[PDB]
Amino acid sequence: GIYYTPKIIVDYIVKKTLKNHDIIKNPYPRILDISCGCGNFLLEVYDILYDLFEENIYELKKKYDENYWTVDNIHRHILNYCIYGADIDEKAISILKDSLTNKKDESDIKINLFCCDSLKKKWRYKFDYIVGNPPYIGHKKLEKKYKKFLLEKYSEVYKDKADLYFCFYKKIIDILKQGGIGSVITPRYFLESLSGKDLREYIKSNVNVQEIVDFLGANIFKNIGVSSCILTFDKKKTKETYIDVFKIKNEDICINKFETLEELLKSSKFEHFNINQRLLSDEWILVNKDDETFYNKIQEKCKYSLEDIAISFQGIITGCDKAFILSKDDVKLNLVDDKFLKCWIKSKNINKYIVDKSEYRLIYSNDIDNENTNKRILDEIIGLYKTKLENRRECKSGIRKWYELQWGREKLFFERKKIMYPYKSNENRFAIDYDNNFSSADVYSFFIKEEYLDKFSYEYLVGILNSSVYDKYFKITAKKMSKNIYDYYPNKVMKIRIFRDNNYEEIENLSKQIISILLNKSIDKGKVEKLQIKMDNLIMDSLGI
DNA sequence: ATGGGACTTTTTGA
DNA sequence: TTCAAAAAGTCCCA
Ligand SMILES: Nc1ncnc2c1ncn2[C@@H]1O[C@H](CSCCCCNCc2cccc(-c3ccc(Cl)cc3)c2)[C@@H](O)[C@H]1O
Ligand SMILES: [K+]
Ligand SMILES: [K+]
Repeated sequence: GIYYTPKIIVDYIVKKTLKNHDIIKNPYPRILDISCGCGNFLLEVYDILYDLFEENIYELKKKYDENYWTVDNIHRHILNYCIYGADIDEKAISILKDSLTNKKDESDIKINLFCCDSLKKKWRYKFDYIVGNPPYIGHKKLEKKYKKFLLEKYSEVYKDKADLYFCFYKKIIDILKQGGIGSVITPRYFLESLSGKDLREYIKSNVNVQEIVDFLGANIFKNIGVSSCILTFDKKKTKETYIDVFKIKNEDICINKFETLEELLKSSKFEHFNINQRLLSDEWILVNKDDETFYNKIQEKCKYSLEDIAISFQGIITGCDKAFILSKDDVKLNLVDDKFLKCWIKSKNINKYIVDKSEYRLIYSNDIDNENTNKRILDEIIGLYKTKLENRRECKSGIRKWYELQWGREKLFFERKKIMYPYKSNENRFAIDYDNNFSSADVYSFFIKEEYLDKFSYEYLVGILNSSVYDKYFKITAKKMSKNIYDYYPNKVMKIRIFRDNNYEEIENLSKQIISILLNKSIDKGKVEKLQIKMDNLIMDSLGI
């Protein structure tokens, strides 16, 4: 329900928004945490504000009402005019209310804490500074009634498989004063994900993004499987609009290495570079100049993309794998006619250039005509999960029989020579499938269009796609998920661009040698690495890198 | 107990 | 009718 941001990050975000505030010019700054919780950020905002007022108390006393601006009145002034908080949890608000009160009855000091849905509250005024950590809820874990509200009221950033924190970005931007500064920590995925395209467009066209701190797959929150970034933006009048990008280099480092986050950012554990916000396309390609030069060379040289030459499709989605997937040595497969059985592989079975021998079998239950002819299969294998199967969406609507696969796709797409790759991996692993392998959605497949078979072969494609060049090339724009894991999904894999030049024959021949060695009984993996090194040199020569 | 590594389902909107 | 996206991942062990 409540997640605690590390103190080093909270202090960095508060200092990011307030360290250059001119309290003399504006002694009434409105600082808001829209998901304040117990007050991780607001309590630190109090301390920073208190030092700001006390350090200039005599200048304020001289410039303004001398009786009002006293050290004894700082506590009341902060709570009345400066600190604002909102959270849906009553108990967190009550705890934060006590913590703010205990920072110092005389007369009923009013604290601007609201217990509400920040996405529904009618905010009466805008704010100078906004900080905090919004909630993250995906499309599966969000209520259907609430999602209808979000789709209707937040359609500028929320669509399809978008996340809840997209709307908080929109709300924070909307209620930020002109010239104000916002700084939040959110998941990093919107920086590259397809769902975040509208959100990226909304941020780019409404605020100046001062800084992006990208932690990639490092674990910022303990015992939480999320990858985080810090976004700092303003609504100031500026003409340069360049972004400071801090991208981590070592994902295993501990965040408490230094007393402050800015020490870590300046260190060798991070890299810094600048991106012109006016040059951002629908995609935000945030890489240094060497990588940008590398990426642009490959883009310009290559004339084809995988989408042009290939047909992509996602694997089987049974809707209940335990009901339809069995070990190939399971005795219950004696009850199933071999015409119903398909080879079944997982992502771990995909290597470079080849697929491991399958150990599981899929019951393609869609080919079972009626319940009477194959009652034994239904009663003894599939029916053990009938209650769970009946709860699938297409079963409740009558589109699918209780024993059918939820998304059985087309058999002919799988029962052919094709290339398969895992949906999440640390490296490029594209394999030729010779054995008509089926898979779940953790493996993606594609086959070459007929009109392009004379230009590109499967052996050539796996040669370049598994090379170190294309491993680096794909990861420049790929979606970073967690420690040493990128998404390998068609929405980016099919955008990979490929080339064809005088090195085609030698590259294809080297790949065939690698494939031949990998399929032998006594595999000498040593020569495979040497052949791969030779191929990488050819590809680098081909692409002029 | 916590931190780190291998591995990855099916619900869901369109 | 039927596609493909989505980690506040999930789980195990030292
Ligand atoms: N709409 C909101 N408006 C304002 N504040 C808001 C709004 N949502 C959230 N918060 C605040 O964000 C603040 C910080 S982010 C964290 C909020 C995530 C809430 N979802 C996650 C979630 C959804 C469903 C069930 C559960 C759940 C229940 C019980 C158990 Cl054992 C385990 C899990 C959790 C928090 O203190 C929140 O009170
Ligand atoms: K005065
Ligand atoms: K992480």
